[PDB]
Amino acid sequence: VKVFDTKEVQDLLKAAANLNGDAGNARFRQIVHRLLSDLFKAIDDLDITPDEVWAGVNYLNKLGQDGEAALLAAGIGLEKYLDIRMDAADRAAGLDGGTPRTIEGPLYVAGAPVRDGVAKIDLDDDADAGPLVIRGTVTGTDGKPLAGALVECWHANSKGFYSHFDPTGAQTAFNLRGAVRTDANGKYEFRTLMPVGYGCPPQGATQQLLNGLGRHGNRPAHVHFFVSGDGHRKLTTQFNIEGDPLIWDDFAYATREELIPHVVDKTGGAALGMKSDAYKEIEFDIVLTPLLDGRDNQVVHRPRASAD
Amino acid sequence: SVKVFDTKEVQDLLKAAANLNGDAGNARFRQIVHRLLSDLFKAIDDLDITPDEVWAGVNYLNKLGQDGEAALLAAGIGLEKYLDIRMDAADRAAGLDGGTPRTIEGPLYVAGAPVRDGVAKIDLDDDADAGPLVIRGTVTGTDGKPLAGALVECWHANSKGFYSHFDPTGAQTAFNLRGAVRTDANGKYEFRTLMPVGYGCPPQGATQQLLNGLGRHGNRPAHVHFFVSGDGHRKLTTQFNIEGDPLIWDDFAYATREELIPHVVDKTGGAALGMKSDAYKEIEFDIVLTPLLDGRDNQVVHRPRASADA
Ligand SMILES: O=C1CC(Cl)=C(Cl)C[C@H]1O
Ligand SMILES: O=C1CC(Cl)=C(Cl)C[C@H]1O
Ligand SMILES: [Ca+2]
Ligand SMILES: [Ca+2]
Ligand SMILES: [Ca+2]
Ligand SMILES: [Ca+2]
Ligand SMILES: [Ca+2]
Ligand SMILES: [Ca+2]
Ligand SMILES: [Fe+3]
Ligand SMILES: [Fe+3]
Repeated sequence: VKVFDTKEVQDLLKAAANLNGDAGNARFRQIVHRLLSDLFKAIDDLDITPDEVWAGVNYLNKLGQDGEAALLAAGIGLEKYLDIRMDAADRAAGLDGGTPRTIEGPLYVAGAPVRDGVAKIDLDDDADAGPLVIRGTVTGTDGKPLAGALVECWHANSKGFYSHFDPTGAQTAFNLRGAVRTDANGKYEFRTLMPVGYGCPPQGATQQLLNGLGRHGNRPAHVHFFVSGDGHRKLTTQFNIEGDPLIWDDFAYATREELIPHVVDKTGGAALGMKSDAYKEIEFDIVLTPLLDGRDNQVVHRPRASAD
Repeated sequence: SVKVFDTKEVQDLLKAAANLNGDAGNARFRQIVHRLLSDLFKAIDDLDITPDEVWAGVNYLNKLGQDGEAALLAAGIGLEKYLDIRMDAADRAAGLDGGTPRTIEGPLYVAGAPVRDGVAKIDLDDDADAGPLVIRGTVTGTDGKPLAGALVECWHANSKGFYSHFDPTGAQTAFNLRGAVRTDANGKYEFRTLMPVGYGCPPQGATQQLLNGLGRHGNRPAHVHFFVSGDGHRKLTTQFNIEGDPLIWDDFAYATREELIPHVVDKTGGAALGMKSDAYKEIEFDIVLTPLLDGRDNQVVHRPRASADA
C-alpha cells in the first residue's frame, strides 16, 4: 500500500514536528520535519515492514549504548560527505594551494601539553612499534613560514589502539598525543612510534552494520592533525603511512593522494632520544589557508573527549 | 550554499558505503541503507545542514541509545502510529478490516505473566490512590461466534503512571498490573485491577529533550494495553483510553481512536469480588478477531520485548 501522500499522514508529520506550534526553534522543527518525512516516504516506497523498522530502532539503542554513533558517521561516509561539501565551498570561493582537509574521526582528546618546537609523545613502551620522527614546516598559501602555529597530532599504537580508548587497559594519559608550537622558521617535530591501522570494535554496533553490508571496518595506518595559527583557518587533516595495503580501501573513505608522504630510513636515533639508532622519518609540510575577513567559515564544534 | 548531492563523487560514495557493487550479500539491507543514507545526504545538501548541526544530531543518537529510548522516540514522533496507518491501509485493501481496531503497542510489554482461566486479578501491589476497576468482555470472530480459549493479555500503569519492570522509584512486584486470561467456553474474559493514570516520558531522557526542542509535551492519557490471540485468528494489538481524560485527544504518541474509548460504569458490590471498596468502576471491552487469511498472520509484529520470571 501507498499512504504517504494522504492527508492523515501529512497531518501526522506536521503535528509530530509541531510546525503549527507557538513560536519556537523553527530551524529545528524544519530539520525534524524533513528527516521524518523522508523516513516515512522511504518506508512507504520500499515497503519497509514493522519488523524491519523495530530492528532499526533496536539498532539505534545498541549504537548509543556502545557510544558509537560518530564511528558509524565515519563508516557510512557521512563524515567524508561533510568534507566534500566544505571542499566544494572552498573551490567555489577560488581557494587552492592549502593542504587538503580530511576527516577528524571520533578519537581526539583535548588537553595535551604544548611544547615548543619538538615533543616526544610516546609515553608507553610498545615493543612491536619502531621509532618514528614526524617533522615539517607550516606555511601560509603565500609561502611564508608561520611561527608560533599550533600543530597537534594523535595516532594509534601497534595494536591499533589510542590512549583514552584502549579496551585492553588504560594507557598513560596522552600517550601518542601531542601539541607543538612551531619555531621561528615554521618548524615542528614529533618523536613517536609508528602507528598501525585498526578495526572497529568487532562486537560493536558499527561493525554489526558493516557486517550486514558485507564490508570490513578497518583503516590503514595514519596520523591525525589539527593545525592552527593567527590569521589562518584551522586545518583538520591526516597522513597515511605509505605502502599500507588498505590505503585505498579505508572504511571511512578518508585517503587523499596528497596526504601520503615518503618514509625515509635514518640513523642517529639515540642522540634524538629514540629507542634505537635506526628509525623512520616522515617530512610532512603543511600549508594553511588565511582567514576571510577575520572569519573561519569551516571550523567544526563537536563533542570531544578531554583529559588532564 | 553549495549543492553537491548529484555529483559523481557523492553518488559513488553512497554506492560504496552501502556496498551496492559488492559480492553477493544482503541485497535488501543494502537497498534500505542506500536509500536512507541518500535521503540523509540530500537533506543535508538541501537544507545546508552544517557540520556543527550534524555532530549535534550524532551526539543525540548516542544519548538516545544510552538512555535506551529509541522505541519511546519512535512513538513520540509518530513512527509507531505510522506503521499502524500502513497496516490499516493494507487491511482495507484486503478486506481484513472487520475486527476491533488496532493501535500501538508501545515499548512496555513484558512476557511471562501468569495466565488464568476466565478471570484474573492483576493488582499485586497496593496503590492507595487508585480505585478498583473491572475490565471484562467477550471475544468473538468477525462472524460473531465466541472464541473459547483465546488469550487476552493486559498491561497498564499504576496511579503514579509507572509500569512494573519499568518503575524508576522502586521495584514493583513482578507482573503487577500485567495479566493474561484464557477465555471461557463462551468467549468471556475478566480482569480485576486498579484504575491507571497517564504519564509522561522520563523528563531528563532523550525523547523529552527532543520534544522540548520542538515545543511539545511528552504525556499520554490513561489507558490499558491489550494483546488478543487465538487459534485460527490474527493477533490483535490494541488499547483503550479511560473516558474523560483531558489528554485523550492530545496524546504525544498519537494512539487514540474514537472506537477505543469505552463507557465507564459505576458499580457497587466490590467486596464480594475481592475489591478493596464497595464502589468500583467497570469497563466492558469486547474484542472481534479476524480469521487468518491463508493460514498465516501477516500483520503480527516481532520486536525486542522484555521478559521476566513470575
Ligand atoms: O582513529 C580512528 C578511529 C575511527 Cl573508528 C575512525 Cl572512524 C577514524 C579513525 O581515524
Ligand atoms: O506505556 C506507554 C509509554 C510510552 Cl513511552 C509509550 Cl510510547 C506508549 C505508552 O503506551
Ligand atoms: Ca591560489
Ligand atoms: Ca615512558
Ligand atoms: Ca597496555
Ligand atoms: Ca526525496
Ligand atoms: Ca493488594
Ligand atoms: Ca484473591
Ligand atoms: Fe585514527
Ligand atoms: Fe502505556
